[PDB]
Amino acid sequence: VLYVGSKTKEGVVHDVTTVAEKTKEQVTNVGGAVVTGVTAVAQKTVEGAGSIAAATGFVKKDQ
Amino acid sequence: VLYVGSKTKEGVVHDVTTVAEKTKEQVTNVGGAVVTGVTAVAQKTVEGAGSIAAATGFVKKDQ
Amino acid sequence: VLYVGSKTKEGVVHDVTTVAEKTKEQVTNVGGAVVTGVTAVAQKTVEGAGSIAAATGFVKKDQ
Amino acid sequence: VLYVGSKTKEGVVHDVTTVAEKTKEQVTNVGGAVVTGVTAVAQKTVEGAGSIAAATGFVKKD
Amino acid sequence: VLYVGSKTKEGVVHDVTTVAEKTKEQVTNVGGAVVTGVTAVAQKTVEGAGSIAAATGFVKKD
Amino acid sequence: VLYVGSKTKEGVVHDVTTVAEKTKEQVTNVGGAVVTGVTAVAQKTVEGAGSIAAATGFVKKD
Repeated sequence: VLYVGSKTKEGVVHDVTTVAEKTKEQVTNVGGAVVTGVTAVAQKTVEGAGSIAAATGFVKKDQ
Repeated sequence: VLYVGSKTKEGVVHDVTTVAEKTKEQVTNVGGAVVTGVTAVAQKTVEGAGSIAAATGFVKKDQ
Repeated sequence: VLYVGSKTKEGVVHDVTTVAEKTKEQVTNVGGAVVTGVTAVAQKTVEGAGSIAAATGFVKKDQ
Repeated sequence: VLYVGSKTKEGVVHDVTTVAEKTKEQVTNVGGAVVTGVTAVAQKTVEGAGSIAAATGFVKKD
Repeated sequence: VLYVGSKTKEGVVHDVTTVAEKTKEQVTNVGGAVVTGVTAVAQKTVEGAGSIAAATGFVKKD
Repeated sequence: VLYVGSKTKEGVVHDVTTVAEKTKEQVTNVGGAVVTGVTAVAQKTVEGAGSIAAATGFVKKD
């Protein structure tokens, strides 16, 4: 691997705006998962079998 | 691999705007998963068998 | 691996704005998980089998 | 009269959500009644001859 | 009259949410009644002949 | 009359949330009643002939 004057952006996240208003949120959960917020993952490598890279709102009931 | 003066953007995410308003959200969950928010994943590599790269609102009841 | 004058941004996150207002949030949880806030993960490497890189709102009831 | 393991909800009011924007008003009243806002009466019993339960913007020039 | 393991909710009011913006008002009243705001009466019993339970913006020039 | 293991809620008011912005007002009243704010009456019993339970913006020129 050789980079020579090579401006690079390997695996990034940027410029992520969010606006809400008057969001009268009622939420009720029982045993489950709820995700309502901004999430920003940025990885270069996730190696290994059985991996779970960057889940969100995940539920796992493996027997 | 040789990059020579090569402006690169391998695996990126950017410029993601979001606006809501008056969103009178009621949510009820039982055992499941709900996802209502902004999600931004950006990976360069996810290696390995059985992998789950960047799930969202996932449910897994493997026996 | 050889970098030579190569401005690099391997695995980053930036410029993530968020605005809320009057968000009369009621939340009720029983045994589960709720995520409503800003999350920003940025990794270069997550190695190893069975890994869980950057979960959010995760639920795991493995038997 | 008896309840067992029950969930009664006699005479309630809830989740009455209201939103008003720039309601630029010029209310002029003379001798009458003007009602312009939220109102949530919630009762169980009114027992009387000639009574008035839950009036709103009422005029009784009897 | 008896309750067992019950959850009664006789005569309640709740979660009455209100929002008003720039409601630039010019209220002018003469001898009458103007009601412009939130109101949440919540009763159980009113027992009287000729009574008035939960009036609002009432005018009784009887 | 008897309760056992119960959860009674006779005559309540709650979670009455209000928001008002820049409500630039010019209220002018003469002899009448102007009501412009939150109000939360919560009673259980009113027993009297000719009574008035929970008036608001009332005018009784009887």
